Amino acid sequence: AFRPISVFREANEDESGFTCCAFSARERFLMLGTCTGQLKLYNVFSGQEEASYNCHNSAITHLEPSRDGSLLLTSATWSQPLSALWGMKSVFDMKHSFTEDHYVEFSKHSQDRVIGTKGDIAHIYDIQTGNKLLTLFNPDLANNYKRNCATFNPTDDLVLNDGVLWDVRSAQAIHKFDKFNMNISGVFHPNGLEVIINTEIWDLRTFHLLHTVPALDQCRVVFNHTGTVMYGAMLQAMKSPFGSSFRTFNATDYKPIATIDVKRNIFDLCTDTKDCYLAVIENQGSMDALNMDTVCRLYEV
Ligand SMILES: NC(=O)C[C@H](NC(=O)c1c[nH]c(/C=C/C(=O)N2CCCCC2)c1-c1ccc(Cl)cc1F)c1ccc(F)c(Cl)c1
Repeated sequence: AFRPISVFREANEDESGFTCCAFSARERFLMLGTCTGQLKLYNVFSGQEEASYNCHNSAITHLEPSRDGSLLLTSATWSQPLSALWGMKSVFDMKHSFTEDHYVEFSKHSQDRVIGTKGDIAHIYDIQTGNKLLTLFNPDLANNYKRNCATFNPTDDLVLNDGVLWDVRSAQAIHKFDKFNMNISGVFHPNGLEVIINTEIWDLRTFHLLHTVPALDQCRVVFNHTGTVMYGAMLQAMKSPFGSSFRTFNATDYKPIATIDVKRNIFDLCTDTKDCYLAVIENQGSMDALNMDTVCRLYEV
């Protein structure tokens, strides 16, 4: 069971505007983005605010801390710039911005690059210089996914963009995965062997279809750090990205574990580095509430 541990809202706000979250390198502290563009650090057990930083002029949609704790990526809705990289050393400071990309991720093995997405286009940037190294787009192989997000594989050699597998070194598209849906572009399994594109699981060696998993339709997915569990939540067609439910799956065989309906719209979820806890941002009140008034709920896995 997910055992509820704590709940909290954004402090000194009439309406709570938490939108996204990620655990910090510090045990007990969660980073939360807000609908007015702030980044907050909270004690996840006591629900107390520790620090606040001004990041964007619009809602933070997504964020991602580097493992070493030194760097943070943020993305926003209708700001310019849409994404940015922040230093979390002495002074919280913007290192680089990514004017055109509405979503960004770090490289996975060595976190020296950022991959950004604009529509069906991937951009790869050097963290040090901020320089754009590669643009990845092939008009001949595009799938035109509506909710595309470009991503590196575990060893940083490959990129999946718009259902197309790219070799990063040669900057060549090596395979296009056929389109089976309008929206979801897919991710790499942390095992480095499989690609998960909506309901289709592809073998990365053969490009053969390994499994079909209907429950993953229209889902964003995230794995726990140890790569044993996969969380999925179905996108909706300051509105929540997701519905009221998320599902877990065994990462080794894609078998369903649990379906969790929180009966409230979900904005985000994340696990801690040790995969003990799950933090979920949920809107209070009722399904599809108009009022933006989110809480963070912490569960023990
Ligand atoms: N942090 C993570 O990576 C976890 C991940 N979060 C997001 O994917 C996410 C989390 N948030 C968003 C946007 C938020 C957004 O667009 N808005 C609209 C304006 C008001 C704020 C929310 C997204 C998101 C939506 C679409 C796209 Cl294609 C890209 C995305 F990143 C997740 C994985 C599995 C899950 F079960 C859950 Cl509940 C969450």
